[PDB]
Amino acid sequence: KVFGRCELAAAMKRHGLDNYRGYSLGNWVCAAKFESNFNTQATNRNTDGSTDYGILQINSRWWCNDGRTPGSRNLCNIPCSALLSSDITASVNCAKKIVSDGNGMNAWVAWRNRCKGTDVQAWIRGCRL
Repeated sequence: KVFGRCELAAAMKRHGLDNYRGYSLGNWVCAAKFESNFNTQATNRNTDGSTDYGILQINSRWWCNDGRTPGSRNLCNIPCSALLSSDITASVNCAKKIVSDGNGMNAWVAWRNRCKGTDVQAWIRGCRL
């Protein structure tokens, strides 16, 4: 599923992502845009053999199990496949965890590079919430 901007914003809000760890909804929606372009089935193979999955491009090195990442861990206790679901509950559950690891949303490079500092409110502008 490809989410519409305001559609994800709402789904995210429903799921407790609005201002979690102090990150307004705008940040989260912005993170998703560049990471995945709102597409839930997005994957990307990194140079280190791990793979990013889902709307928030969550990595297999640490956070989910895909059975082909030598020496990895399954912090969020899920198969990576769950992160590609149209229902974003697991993408959120694990993101709530990733963001609590110590460095905030900086764990999402695309966030650090393309969202951090910018008028992130623009991504929730004129949505019903």
